[PDB]
Amino acid sequence: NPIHDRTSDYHKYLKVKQGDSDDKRYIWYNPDPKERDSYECGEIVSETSDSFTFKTSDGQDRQVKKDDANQRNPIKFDGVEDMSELSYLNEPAVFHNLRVRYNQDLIYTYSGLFLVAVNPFKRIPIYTQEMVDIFKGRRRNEVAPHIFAISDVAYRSMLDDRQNQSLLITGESGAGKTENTKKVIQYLASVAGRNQGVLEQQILQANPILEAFGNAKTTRNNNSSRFGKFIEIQFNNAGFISGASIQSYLLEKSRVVFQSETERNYHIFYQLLAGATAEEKKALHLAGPESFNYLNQSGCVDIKGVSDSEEFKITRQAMDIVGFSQEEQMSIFKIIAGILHLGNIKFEKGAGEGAVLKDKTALNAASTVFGVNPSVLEKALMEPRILAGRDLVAQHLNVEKSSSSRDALVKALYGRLFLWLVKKINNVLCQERKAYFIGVLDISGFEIFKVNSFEQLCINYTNEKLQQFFNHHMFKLEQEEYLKEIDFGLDSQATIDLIDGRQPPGILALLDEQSVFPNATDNTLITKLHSHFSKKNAKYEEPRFSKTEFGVTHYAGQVMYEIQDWLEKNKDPLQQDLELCFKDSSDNVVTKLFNDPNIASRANFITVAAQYKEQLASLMATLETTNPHFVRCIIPNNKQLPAKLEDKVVLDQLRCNGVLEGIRITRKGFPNRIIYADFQKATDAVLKHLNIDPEQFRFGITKIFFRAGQLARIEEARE
Ligand SMILES: Nc1ncnc2c1ncn2[C@@H]1O[C@H](COP(=O)(O)OP(=O)(O)O)[C@@H](O)[C@H]1O
Ligand SMILES: [Mg+2]
Repeated sequence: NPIHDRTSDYHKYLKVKQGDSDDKRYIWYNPDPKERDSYECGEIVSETSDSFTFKTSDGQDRQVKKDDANQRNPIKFDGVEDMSELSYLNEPAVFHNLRVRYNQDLIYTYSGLFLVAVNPFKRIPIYTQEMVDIFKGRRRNEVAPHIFAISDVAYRSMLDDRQNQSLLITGESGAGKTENTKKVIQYLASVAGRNQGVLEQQILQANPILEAFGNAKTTRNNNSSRFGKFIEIQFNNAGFISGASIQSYLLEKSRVVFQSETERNYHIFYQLLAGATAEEKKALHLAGPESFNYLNQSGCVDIKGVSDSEEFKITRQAMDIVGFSQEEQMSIFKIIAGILHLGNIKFEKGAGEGAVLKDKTALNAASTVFGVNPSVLEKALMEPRILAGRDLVAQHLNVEKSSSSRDALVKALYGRLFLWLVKKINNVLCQERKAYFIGVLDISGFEIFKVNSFEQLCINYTNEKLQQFFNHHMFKLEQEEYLKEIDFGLDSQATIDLIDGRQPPGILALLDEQSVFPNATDNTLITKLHSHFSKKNAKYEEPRFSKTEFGVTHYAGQVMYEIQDWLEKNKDPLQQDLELCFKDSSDNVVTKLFNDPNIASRANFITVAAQYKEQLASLMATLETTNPHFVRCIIPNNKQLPAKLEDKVVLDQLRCNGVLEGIRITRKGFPNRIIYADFQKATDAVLKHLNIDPEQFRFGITKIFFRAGQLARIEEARE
């Protein structure tokens, strides 16, 4: 028994070591108030009903107020598995426990409802079959923190409550959302699939494929997910996997035509370029990424510790497993290839405010591979017909404009293709006969970058709703766990409203209004916003100086956004003639992408914001029907290094994500101040022996709710 077997890897890697043997007061102080996050521990030389006085590291005293005191929990608490047990809940205290664990390579910790996960940035052998095996049917409290644990508890709850389940895994980029997501899947595939089982493999083989097309190297992660996802794992009434469905969100289509220095475009481009046969290449009029605009710009065409070649095998291999037809494949690759050619096209001004395509090279390559007609692509690109009254005139675009349309084309295609891959995969995996499901959400948390644009507002709106769901969930519990004699998600409402309100109209509604609109510009747009909200809506901020930015007070703080391009982004335009050109494609796949309203169109067309709000609401509607579980993935630093947990990087995250918030209530909100077993009837004996004060202690029903007080003096007592 590994749980019992202290030699087991289980014990080693998942537990704080058991050294079986069977008067002071510290604080976390900051030797630099300018460094709110760089504490030190100091001893309290004494108190005063009003304050505390300790001893700096230097051993040269200072003195704060009790009510300002970041008291250090007793050392015995150092490494506890759930922050719900700490006496002292305060930032540094919290950090300190995470740290102590992280230092022992214990990346998982609970904080009440939350599973906190700190990326280790190195391999930790804990996702082995043996490891799976150990987690089966065990309660959270019976085994070490782990993503398998949460996964198991959701699976049991599902079988026991006959209720759908959900797992919400969020956090910043490179924090390990995706890692944890796969493990959830893996564990589920193991504990509930076929042993002595094809659907499972298929279900598994779907992630590699989506990753090839939707992930990429960024400066924060070598395999960034450039789309959000919701994985519905489907079970029959017996508790075995019947199927699966994937919902994707906000693919970063722009990355196809532009990548920052050092980053890469999507994986697949490289894999394709480096994995194709000497024969498909030329067949594909292919060449090296060096020779490709969309791949020659960032200075990076490689990922260290990565073989595009080998990875291409997989993708392919996976394609076969799921079921893509060889031709479907080729076609899928033709698109990629196609896309590459288009990036190669070069518009020059050949006479006067008009682009000319002097070199028909790249054009031919694109077309040929797209199975479209060189002549109309061209005309669709450089001279699209534009409706101007009754009039449908062909319009000659300059060079700039011509390129952007070309880019718009590249993006729809990429975007469209992804859309298709997802459906096609669903076709193969999906079951609406399902009894139940366990859904896993893998998407970024709040995002505050150097520059925040329309995409960040969306992500942050979602986060705003996810956090209110958490808060509400959390009050339900309390409320219900009180069948006897403070709604928290009400607090997220104003922000939510500012963004999505209808009347008065919020940011999105104003944006939509402007997108139809005649006098349509980024400047009219930003003016309307301040006009409606500056000094008028408490969650809004008009900048002292920028004329192109605005601030929203989000849950996790203010985020300044920039409006450049919102109108275009909201409309996501694509020249219809261009729609026309492709509509008539030789390719069977290309045709779908342009002929299938379900693919080639948004839902009388709605805008991007409108589509986003909707898919957000649908998502939430779904969640509301589940028993949710919460996973907060934490990045330990910004260097992609193990062993380096920087205070500041960490505390920021615990404030944004709501572990910290969620916690502080965990002071008042003292359920988990239930030491059913403690140092029941003599459990007042003790209180009566040490004669502690009534109303710091609490008698539940054999259960409990003790005091985050004497409790933290009530342990290193000599008796
Ligand atoms: N449990 C884990 N063990 C090892 N590496 C991990 C773990 N979680 C994340 N990582 C590391 O971080 C990198 C990025 O993590 P990832 O799951 O992709 O984050 P996210 O999806 O949150 O952007 C991984 O590819 C890996 O190197
Ligand atoms: Mg990811």
